[PDB]
Amino acid sequence: MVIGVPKEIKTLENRVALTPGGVESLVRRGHTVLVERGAGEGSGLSDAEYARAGAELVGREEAWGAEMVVKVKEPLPEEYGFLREGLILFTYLHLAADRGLTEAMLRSGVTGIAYETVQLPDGTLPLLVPMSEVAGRMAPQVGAQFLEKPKGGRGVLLGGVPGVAPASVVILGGGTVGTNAAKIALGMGAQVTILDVNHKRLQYLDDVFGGRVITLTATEANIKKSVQHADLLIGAVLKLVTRDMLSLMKEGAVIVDVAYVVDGVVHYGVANMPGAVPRTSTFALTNQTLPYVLKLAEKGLDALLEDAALLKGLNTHKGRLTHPGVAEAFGLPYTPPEEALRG
Amino acid sequence: MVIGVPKEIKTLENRVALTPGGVESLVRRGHTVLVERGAGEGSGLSDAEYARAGAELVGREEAWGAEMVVKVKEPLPEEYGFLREGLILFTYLHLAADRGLTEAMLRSGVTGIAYETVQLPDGTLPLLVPMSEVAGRMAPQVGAQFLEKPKGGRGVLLGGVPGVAPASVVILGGGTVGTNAAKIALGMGAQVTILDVNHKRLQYLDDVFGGRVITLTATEANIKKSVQHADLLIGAVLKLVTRDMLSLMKEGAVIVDVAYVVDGVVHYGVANMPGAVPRTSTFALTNQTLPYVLKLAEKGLDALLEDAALLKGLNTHKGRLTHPGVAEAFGLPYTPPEEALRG
Amino acid sequence: MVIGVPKEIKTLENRVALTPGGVESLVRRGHTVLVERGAGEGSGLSDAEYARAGAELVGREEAWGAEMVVKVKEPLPEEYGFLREGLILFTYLHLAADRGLTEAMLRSGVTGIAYETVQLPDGTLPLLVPMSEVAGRMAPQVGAQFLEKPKGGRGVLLGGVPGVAPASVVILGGGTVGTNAAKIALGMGAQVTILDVNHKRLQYLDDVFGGRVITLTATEANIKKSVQHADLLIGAVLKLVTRDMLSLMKEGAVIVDVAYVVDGVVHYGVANMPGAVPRTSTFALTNQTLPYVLKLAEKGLDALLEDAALLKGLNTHKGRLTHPGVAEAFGLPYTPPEEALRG
Amino acid sequence: MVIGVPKEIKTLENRVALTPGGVESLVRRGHTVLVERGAGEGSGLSDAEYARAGAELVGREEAWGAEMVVKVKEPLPEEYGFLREGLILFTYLHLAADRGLTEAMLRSGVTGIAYETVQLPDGTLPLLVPMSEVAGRMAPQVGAQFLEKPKGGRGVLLGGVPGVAPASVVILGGGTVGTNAAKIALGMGAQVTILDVNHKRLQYLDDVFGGRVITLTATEANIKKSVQHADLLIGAVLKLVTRDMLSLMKEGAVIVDVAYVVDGVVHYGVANMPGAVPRTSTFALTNQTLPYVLKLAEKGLDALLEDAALLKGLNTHKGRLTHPGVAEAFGLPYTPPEEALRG
Amino acid sequence: MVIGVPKEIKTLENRVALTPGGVESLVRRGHTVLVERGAGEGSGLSDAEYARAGAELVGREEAWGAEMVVKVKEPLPEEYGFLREGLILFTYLHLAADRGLTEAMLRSGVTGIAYETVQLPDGTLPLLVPMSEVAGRMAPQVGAQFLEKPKGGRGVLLGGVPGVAPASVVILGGGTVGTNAAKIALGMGAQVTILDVNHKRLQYLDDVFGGRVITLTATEANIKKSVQHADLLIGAVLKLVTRDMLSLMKEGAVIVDVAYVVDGVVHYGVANMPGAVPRTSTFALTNQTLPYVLKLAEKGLDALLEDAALLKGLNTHKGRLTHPGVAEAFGLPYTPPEEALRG
Repeated sequence: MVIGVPKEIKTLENRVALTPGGVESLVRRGHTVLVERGAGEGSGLSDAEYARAGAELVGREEAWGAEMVVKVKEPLPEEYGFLREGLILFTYLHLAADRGLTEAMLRSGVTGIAYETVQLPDGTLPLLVPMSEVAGRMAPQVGAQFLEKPKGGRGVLLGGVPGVAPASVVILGGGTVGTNAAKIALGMGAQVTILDVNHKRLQYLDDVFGGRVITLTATEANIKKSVQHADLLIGAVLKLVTRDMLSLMKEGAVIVDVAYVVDGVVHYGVANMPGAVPRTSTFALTNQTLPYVLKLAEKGLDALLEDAALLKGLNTHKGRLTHPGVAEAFGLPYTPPEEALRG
Repeated sequence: MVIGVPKEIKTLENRVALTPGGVESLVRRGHTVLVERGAGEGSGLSDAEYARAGAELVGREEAWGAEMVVKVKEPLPEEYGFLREGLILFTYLHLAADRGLTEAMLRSGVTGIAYETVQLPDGTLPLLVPMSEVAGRMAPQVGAQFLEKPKGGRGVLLGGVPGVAPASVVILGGGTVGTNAAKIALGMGAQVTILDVNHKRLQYLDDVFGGRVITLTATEANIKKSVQHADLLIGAVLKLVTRDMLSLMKEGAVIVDVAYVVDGVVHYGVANMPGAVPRTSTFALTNQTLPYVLKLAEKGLDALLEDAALLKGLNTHKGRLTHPGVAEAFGLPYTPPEEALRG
Repeated sequence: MVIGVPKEIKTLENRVALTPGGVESLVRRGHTVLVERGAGEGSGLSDAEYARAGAELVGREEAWGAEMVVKVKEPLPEEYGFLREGLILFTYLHLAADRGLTEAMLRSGVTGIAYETVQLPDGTLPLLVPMSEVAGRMAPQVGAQFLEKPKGGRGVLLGGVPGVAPASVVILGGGTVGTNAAKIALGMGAQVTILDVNHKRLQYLDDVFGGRVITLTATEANIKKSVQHADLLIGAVLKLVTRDMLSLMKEGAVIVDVAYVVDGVVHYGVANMPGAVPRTSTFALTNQTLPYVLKLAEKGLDALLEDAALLKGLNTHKGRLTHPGVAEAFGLPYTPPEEALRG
Repeated sequence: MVIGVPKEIKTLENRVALTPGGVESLVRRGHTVLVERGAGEGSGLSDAEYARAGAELVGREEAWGAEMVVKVKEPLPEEYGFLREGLILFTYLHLAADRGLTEAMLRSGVTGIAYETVQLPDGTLPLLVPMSEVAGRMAPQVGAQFLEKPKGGRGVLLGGVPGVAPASVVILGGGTVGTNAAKIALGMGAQVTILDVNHKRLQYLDDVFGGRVITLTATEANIKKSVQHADLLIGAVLKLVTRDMLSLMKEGAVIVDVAYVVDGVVHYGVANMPGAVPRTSTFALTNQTLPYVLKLAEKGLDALLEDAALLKGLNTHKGRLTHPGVAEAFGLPYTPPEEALRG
Repeated sequence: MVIGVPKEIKTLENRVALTPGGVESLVRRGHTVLVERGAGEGSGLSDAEYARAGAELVGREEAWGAEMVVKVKEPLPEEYGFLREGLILFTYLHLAADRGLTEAMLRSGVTGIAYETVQLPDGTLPLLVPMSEVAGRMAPQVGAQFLEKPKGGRGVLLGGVPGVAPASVVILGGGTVGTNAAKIALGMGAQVTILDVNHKRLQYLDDVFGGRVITLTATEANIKKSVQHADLLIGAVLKLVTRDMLSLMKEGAVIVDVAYVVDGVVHYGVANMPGAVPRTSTFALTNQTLPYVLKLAEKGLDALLEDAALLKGLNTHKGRLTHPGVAEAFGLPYTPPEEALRG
């Protein structure tokens, strides 16, 4: 199969859908990969590497000329023209949030597979989990930066120094994001308290952290008190913390919600934290996606029919909307993915 | 030399100055060891174990008849009668705090050596440290116990449980006692905060505990705030905490000062904590004293002239008071130990 | 809905079924809570606190007047009078152990939901787990206390001191009580050996504790050798140790079965350990019950038809016995909860 | 005594030489403290806090009118007028690096005591150590920040994510900065490798970190290979790394020397890192200086004659340059502090 | 200076006294280095690496012609002819154990500096310590090997497996070899018990290990009981364990004394354990010796007069025996090093 790797055009997006290592695995198996020049520069992956890996350095249009195009972000209006029927697109789509795109792909009849909807029997979204993991690792890093006086923060060090008390990092949510943030916050020296509604989850977290991390049952009483004394508040869920509670936070305190100033509290609202470390995110994403890319390049659409999880990743095929969530959202005809695939 | 080990007669004292293992080492070198019946029962060391080790089971008076008697506590008035010139008594003497005894020993001509005045060059008291060590470990243990409601405490568990925050343990002083308190309090799950005046000690404690224990410089401001939020306060020094601050502590909190209710705070005042665990104390003490006992058994008083440390242990000898401290304490003539020994 | 919180009258019981914090949550949602004065003093929660929470400090009878009464312990005879048909009683009932209570409730037609029977699909009892947890954290603490000589114990420190070996704490059962006890015993410095019949559980425990804890297959030979050298034996299961093995234990050793002297070994038999730490137990319990109190408070009995686990909490309704187990034990007419609820 | 606390006017300086709690100690001991309005704002310590503490909130000139002025940074030209004979100035002077200041101070006849030259017998600078510690904890924090792509870094996460290898942090120096950098670097999950020339120090670090951190003897071969594979390079000593080696460094890698771009490597040169977290630094610094301030307040210069470590802090007095390093550096008449003090 | 590195001719010796990196350092400072061909092959350092480092690959005799010869082991009878007056020999000499060598060295007038007698003020032997460290790290490694049945051992795994108790490793000595042996044994999962006479050392070890390793004061009682239950016995001191106690040891147990079968136990007696990992050893030795070689090449003998620690490494010079210990062992004229040097 002729696989394509366009360069991400969405501003500030520095990740890439395929690494040289991944290209090598493909070329090694007899496939041919067209990698648009500079597609990897954002993550330190030069054209030269993609060259030794066996890829073909092409231009923008040539890249979209492949049977399957592997990307990171969704297609911008500027790219709606490359969408065609026989083209299988594999990337983050987030259709439910962009009606424009949902129609443009539908009208184009392109078969689009969303990373975010690929999902295992237990409900986990294996191609979204990587980004959730770096986001968490990043939250306390970004938080620490903003607790810095020059950034208008309280001016304290998360773990203090011998003789001076560490700071308080309160984490709401014991999920993938919460746990990864806890690891780093703990490692930076802070007194980490993480809240969650599920007890089994807190029992598990108590096991992994010895007892070094304070676990509180996510009751309103506990959230209120935890937030009140937090120097750094990390939201990791998605109305759990009202602007009323805000006033209870000490001035200089910062809030980083993975899901400017208000009351003296610094809020950090910059979407893609994983975008600040493009190289890491890329390996994190591609190490999970490569296996699926290998199956599609090897069995085309039959790959989707042989893997329940991958199958669910299908949203658009021959003008049909095969994802129930997006259908209900825009009030459109939902066609069962397997059905639309066999027709 | 014939060595005697009487039973401790001071009420509640259950430690023993020589173990079956110590007896074996002496007997193996040719000395005859007289152990009063039941001398070790307080520590779980039966007469039977002493017999197998090579010890001879005798009566009280026969024990005191040896050339060298090895005890734990000081002779009570009831024993003043066994004191005699040629006898070398090795035990905790604590003379400065008991003129009646010091006068009884001085008048007797007995040669007494106090475990607590044996001193190394760097100033450490090797035969007294063991007790500070078990006292420290006992501290959080007794506090926990008293934090239990049934004993009038706040009714909390130091480490809490998954979902419930741990309690706060504040340790005043980072020396031997405070450091051993910390190890156990930390182990019990509590949030441990230890304050001290010496920064190098705090840096050290920060290293040994990773970051698990909050180290705070012992400023009045820091002592004030720590005490006020402490659930269990452990004093490990010897005027640092005034009854004033006492009113800051939440009720039910308890205090254990290794060095009854007042303001809703439970005070624990029961001296020898190491006494609650006589068998542990017995080994921690005898493991250190034995080496000296062997030297004395082998070289007589020359053990002192060949060891500056063991020399300072001498408090009395032939009517001479050989410890400056004890002298300045009772306004008595101080005779240099090395000088009194050679005359 | 009006909710009643009666003060626990069972002697020594100092736990309260609702916390000021839980009350505020209820009131915030427009509910009205009647707190019997001093109901939370046993756990350090004063009437003033409940007052600020929005509670109405009433008297005994008034508090049983609410539609729902949230308690900790089962109804004592003296209270049977309040049990009425339109009353929803949510508490620990242990009906299979109190026939008199069973019938008293059946005759009163009161709808009684037992905490201990609410059960999740995987079979866990979420409202009982909290108590299993504090019990375990307690086992070693209470075990340490009775190891003290003044208490008739062997007179040893679980973690010893530098140069003196630590004691041996054997835990039978790697479940929730076992695992929590292991944490505290490990923390106190003991050499912890835990036995279980399930291999995967031992594998997991080997992972959470690194290797710091000795995991042993619960064979009879292992149990026998462990019990024999144990300084502290912790029972956490329910005939696993016969009065025959008992003679193999060293004198002074103690046994704490979470499920007086016999042969020199100290047996600790004082039921509710969580009881000695009422405040902690209260929060651990009320943290898991609040979500359900809120659901009942908001949807009355529909809550049971909307939550399979909560439904299995129904033991008695309008004279019907909705719990199989209690019915089989007392040879009585078992009526399916969902059924009895719809009639 | 009358102690003055001027506000730091050096641009970007937000620390303050005295805290409310420290003012409380002095006032408690009969002294009067003149704190300049706003002196603690940069560290979040308002004028009101200082007022309640018992301090007198004054203007710029009043503060300098005290007998002893306590500052953080050295006096700027604009502040030379405040220097007079009877004045005792306590702050970081760094005289060897400012002739103009030194001359201004000698001409004025002001007795100047420098934090950085107060030295202990073993050679440590206790009033300098606090800052080395926060600079160290801060080093990987800042490095991580510049490793982010938007900042021009290689774009990686120091500890990676599950499945993605961590970054490499090399620390040159195992002193105070270096060890504190290691703790935080290791905590953020990076592969930390620290080099030093003292073997005992490396043995010590190896004991404190388990073996989680790689210790390399600081030979040129080792320094060269370490720098070459470093993703983040922290300098913590003071020619160890030449621009030659700089070309060995991967591009995007960043260097933080506590003691722009060149070859693709991002160099971070921004003096006072402790300044980013002014609050933590003030407490770290003042917690150490306070006891000295208390001694100078109580006995004046006699405090130096009663403390050998504090004595070496003297750099100027009645026109006498009392510090050898500075004297030799500028080629001026050196006068022993103990001598100049008694004249 | 012209420096020479002969190949170690002692059978089985594979370490080398200088690495390509050390050669680079020397050559970089203008010295010329003669490395005998194949000198580092036993450590994996080829003649080509030495050539690239700037070394000159020479024959055996040419290497000896250098002004200074750096070796690992001592001169063999076959190498005595290379000794001359103007030669400075730096290596492990162990003269006190080789009269013949001491005599030959005196008759040749060669100036010999022993690695093992170079001593710091606190008494540490900085050039011998590296070997004590690798020997220690190896002890349990080699111990496990022989605990294997095929090698005749008891047939156990040091750390066992989940469900099976681990083995017991008893280390005699808390020194360098003992502390490092503890690290590996503990790392391999064994129950480690380490004994030592010095309490402060045992206190330190308790801090560094947390509580994972058992510390026992080295009394005869503890040694006997410890040895009796040991699966692996490591000697790390130097009559502490008699053939009597050897009978108390279980069959299959092995003994590794860093400092055949007898009674069923397996004695492992193969001198240089560091010799099994020459590469690791070469680097650990040369990393410490390089600084001294650099000082010796730069200042010749003035290096000893400028460093008291290195001065102690002098054993022979112009026919004078400058080491008191050796002089006393063989009964020959002792000449203070400083003196012999200035004449």
